[PDB]
Amino acid sequence: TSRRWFHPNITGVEAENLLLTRGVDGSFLARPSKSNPGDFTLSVRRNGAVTHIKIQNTGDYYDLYGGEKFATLAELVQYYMEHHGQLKGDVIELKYPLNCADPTSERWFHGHLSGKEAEKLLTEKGKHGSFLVRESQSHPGDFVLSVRTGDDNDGKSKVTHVMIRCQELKYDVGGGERFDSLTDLVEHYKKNPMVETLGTVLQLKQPLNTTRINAAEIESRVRELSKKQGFWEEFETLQQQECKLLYSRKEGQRQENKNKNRYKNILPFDHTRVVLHDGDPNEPVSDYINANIIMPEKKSYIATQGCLQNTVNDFWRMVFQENSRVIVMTTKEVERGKSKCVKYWPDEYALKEYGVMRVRNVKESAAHDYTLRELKLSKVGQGNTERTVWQYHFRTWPDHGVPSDPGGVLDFLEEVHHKQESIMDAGPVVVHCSAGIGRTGTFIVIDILIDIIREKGVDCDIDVPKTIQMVRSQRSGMVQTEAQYRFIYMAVQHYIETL
Ligand SMILES: Nc1nccc(Sc2cnc(N3CCC4(CC3)Cc3ccccc3[C@H]4N)nn2)c1Cl
Repeated sequence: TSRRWFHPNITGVEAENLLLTRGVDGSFLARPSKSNPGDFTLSVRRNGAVTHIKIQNTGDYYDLYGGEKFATLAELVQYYMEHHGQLKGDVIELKYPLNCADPTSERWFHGHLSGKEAEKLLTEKGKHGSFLVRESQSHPGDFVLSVRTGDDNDGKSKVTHVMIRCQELKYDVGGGERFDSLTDLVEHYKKNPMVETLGTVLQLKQPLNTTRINAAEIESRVRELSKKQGFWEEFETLQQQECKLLYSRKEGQRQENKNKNRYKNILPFDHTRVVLHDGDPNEPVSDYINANIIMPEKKSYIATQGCLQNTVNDFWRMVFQENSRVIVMTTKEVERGKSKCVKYWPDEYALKEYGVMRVRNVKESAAHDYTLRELKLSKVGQGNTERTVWQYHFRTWPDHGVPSDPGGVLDFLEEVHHKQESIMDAGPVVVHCSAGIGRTGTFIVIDILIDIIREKGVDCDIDVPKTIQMVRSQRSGMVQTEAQYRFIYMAVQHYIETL
């Protein structure tokens, strides 16, 4: 429910002193790493001392040093808080989250925002119950809560401002309880709304949205985010909302399915996973594959992992069952000496049987950025089930970070979109990388946003963090890093500029 153990604006020394003076043995927090930008550090207190554990994310997963790989920091913390002797050669316990007081990553916090700008934003894009917290422009250290109430400009709605005083490190609205953080204050008055005289209830229903913008304003917004809502503040605000997406992944945790996962803790949500049917009645569990349906709001997607040698047959069962006609692979088979995906397709002009499924590689066409493989997929023993599956194998995604220019990705996705659109009643587009959350989520999110612009031009609303959060509700940790977050903005900006 909460993610208060993540401190966005703290240093290693500040983490140590915070755990030593305000924590106990078993207390812990997470924080960004300043020695390795883009990475993170888990700081845990033990025996009166603090240990720092490195968590690196190059774009595919959160790699805890000496631990396991996870899709989100919340799923990481959730894993070790219920599994006692996993984290370590001495064993380490995650017992008490040390809660952050910084309101930086809260959706309703907007920092240095004037009272007139707050009224303007709430006027133009706010609804009944839309609220925000801003710094007081007159009293430094104080804050203002601005809420919109009314019926959903004729005076039927209004904007009310509530002063938040900071008195001896505590916050209050002029009376009642005093809170140790703006988060506790906001949470309290969401549960117990303020009622002014004459009966108006100041309902804190939803934060003010400042990320949804018109498509033509993307270039301006990217310029604002590149130099106090920046890229980091917006991304980390979205990251805080990952704690609402801790849905069960019990099917992927079953004993019969552990070896079907490339990474044992990066698993599909039960409620969106692709369930395979008509499996072998002798195999006890034959319905599982590490893959999720991704629906926008239009095409749909299957986000999945790179095949293992023992999941190739299930991969083709999935492609056949879901009537998929296009596969997007955004990784080499080997990258930096590490195996990311086994070769699940035949050589050119060759024919292979993968279990009950038969695949012919009809022709390969090589572009600079990608290779296209025209495959015929059919069930063995049934010559009436054949259908063409077009595999688009993106080859030039860099080993480190994201592409410096999105033109290769955009031309790639444009070709994939038109191939899919030209096939009547085609199923979802299969997208995969290694773990199937990082590059895969980035490609899918860009494709979703570009499809909106392709049909609506510049006169359409797009909301990058809202789209990512909606996609993240269907597969764990879709879009992994801030570099990918920035790349999505730049690809959308580049696509608009070439309209
Ligand atoms: N469903 C859904 N829909 C839309 C968005 C989201 S996340 C999200 C992402 N970004 C934002 N803002 C608003 C809050 C700020 C970042 C910009 C603005 C600001 C200014 C100064 C200092 C810090 C901050 C951040 N606190 N809100 N929600 C989600 Cl989860």
